[PDB]
Amino acid sequence: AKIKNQYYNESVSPIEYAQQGFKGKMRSVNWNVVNDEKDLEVWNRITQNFWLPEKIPVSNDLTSWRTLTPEWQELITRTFTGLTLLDTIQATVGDVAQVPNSLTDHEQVIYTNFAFMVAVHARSYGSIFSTLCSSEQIEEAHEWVINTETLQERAKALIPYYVNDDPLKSKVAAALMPGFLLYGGFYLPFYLSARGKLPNTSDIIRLILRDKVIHNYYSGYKYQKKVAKLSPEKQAEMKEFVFKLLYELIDLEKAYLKELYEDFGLADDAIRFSVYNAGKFLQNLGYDSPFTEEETRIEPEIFTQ
Amino acid sequence: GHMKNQYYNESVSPIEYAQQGFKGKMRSVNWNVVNDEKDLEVWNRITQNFWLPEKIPVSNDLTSWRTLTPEWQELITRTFTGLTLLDTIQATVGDVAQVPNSLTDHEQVIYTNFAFMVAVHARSYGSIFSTLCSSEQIEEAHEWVINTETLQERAKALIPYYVNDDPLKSKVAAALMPGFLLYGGFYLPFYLSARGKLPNTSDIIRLILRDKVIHNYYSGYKYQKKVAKLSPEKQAEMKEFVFKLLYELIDLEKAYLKELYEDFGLADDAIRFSVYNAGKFLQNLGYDSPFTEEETRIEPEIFTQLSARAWEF
Ligand SMILES: [Ca+2]
Ligand SMILES: [Ca+2]
Repeated sequence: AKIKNQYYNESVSPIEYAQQGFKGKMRSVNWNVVNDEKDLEVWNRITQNFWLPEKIPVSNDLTSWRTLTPEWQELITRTFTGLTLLDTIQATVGDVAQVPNSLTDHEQVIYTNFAFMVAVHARSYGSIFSTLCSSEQIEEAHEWVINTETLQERAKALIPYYVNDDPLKSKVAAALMPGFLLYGGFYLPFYLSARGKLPNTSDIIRLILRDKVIHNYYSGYKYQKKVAKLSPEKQAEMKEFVFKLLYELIDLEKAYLKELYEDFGLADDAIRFSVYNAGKFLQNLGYDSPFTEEETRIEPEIFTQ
Repeated sequence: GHMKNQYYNESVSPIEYAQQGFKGKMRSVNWNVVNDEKDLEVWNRITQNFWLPEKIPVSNDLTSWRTLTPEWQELITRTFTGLTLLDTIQATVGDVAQVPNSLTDHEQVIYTNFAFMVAVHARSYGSIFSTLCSSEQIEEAHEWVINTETLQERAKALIPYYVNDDPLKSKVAAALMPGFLLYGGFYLPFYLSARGKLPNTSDIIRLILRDKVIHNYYSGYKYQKKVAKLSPEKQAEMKEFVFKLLYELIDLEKAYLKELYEDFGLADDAIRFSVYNAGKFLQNLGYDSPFTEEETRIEPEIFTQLSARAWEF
């Protein structure tokens, strides 16, 4: 039938060579023959979307920052340092753990971009702190992060899936992190910018979100590619896993946001913002969202942000 | 008579949390208190050096490409596909493997940048092929890569260090890849551009090298940082390992370059160019080069291409 690229079936990627006990002829990535065109689309978009926090003049936020009380400034520093922890987990553990579970050679390196870009997300919060926060505010937020059990329980929840040996459960975790877990925190800068506070910070948040949306979409796309090849029984087991894990993380997120926002009255609103994105996460894995309009209500000024 | 950052010592990075059996309070990276200022310097340089192959007008090489015989075009496609293999190894295995062996939280994410940028290096050869090569030339070269044992033996040589449990040997491998193993191949575009052929392709190579130089420097810096704290016995054992592995890779590289360039006469020149960089690799790990001037001689027109300085991102 004159099949093209027969060498591909006669060889292995380098990570497969390592996994199989140092066996097989290794092939180079072939960027001229992309097995799944979606991989090329995603590579192009994520690399075109490269940014660094220094491009945004956060120093122009100083005037509005100084109109916030010490308590609001503390809330922001704590919230963002908690987001930094989740991005640190995804950059150093979660996205790199997806590399060896890839379906294609191109996907392997796409996840190296995801890991690096999430590292940029984590670096960005610190860039904001360098401009706006005192040394004491920064240090107290770090001490609060390590000592706040509701925060740590969310940080601990997904790590075993990345380290253990079930690639589909690891993939679900890899979609859950960008698709759900940081939105309760992203609510805060959008609430503030809707009120004229910290506009340049919200520009950074929007650059972070532009990356996160693609990370969630792409991990959900790869999840569906593998799950569709399973038996109906195993597909049913995996759907039950996804829903059980999501509901577990929703409960952990609710407890955390209630503590984080207790003095400010933002938790119930932030939780609806979070759960709206939980529904988007489910849809990106091929499932219907069970959440009601009232459970997911976002006010127009927030949705504008 | 007469009259900071404690949280850091009470916590662990996420990688350390996993390494300890899921134990400990996890800390966020602190980009406001950087334990080793070298990490901030390197983060700033590598991110400011971000590039993509779209930066270079590779189609302007078409006129000179068409003056090359089919045999030269095949040599170029094969050479670059072999480099793509080494970059694929480093992007997906080698630099990723350095993440959990880091001394600092900032180093953990620096190696994610290294892995991604080496993926860009591999992507860039593909962009060149898209512009210059036929689909048949591209497929031929991939077939040749999988079937050429001298190339495979080099690709195989470093992988066990990345997956085995000696972090210092893995670090040596991570410096040897950018510091040494691709230079015998980079000789070819520089040879061509010194003669007016494929000048834009050599601009891509110089963007790749600007990254590789830092990857080798930084891995050698971290190697020295760890080794300096070890016993005299262990330091001497590691020096012996570095020289033993380097000499083994030099022998594999000589056999490969002799095969790769056998019809063209370039192997003896490319080998000296390679060994010159072997000496630089040793210096970046704190050792003296044992190689002679004759063993490392590079002609001026080639050295100019190697040394020249490398739309916004
Ligand atoms: Ca409220
Ligand atoms: Ca010669």
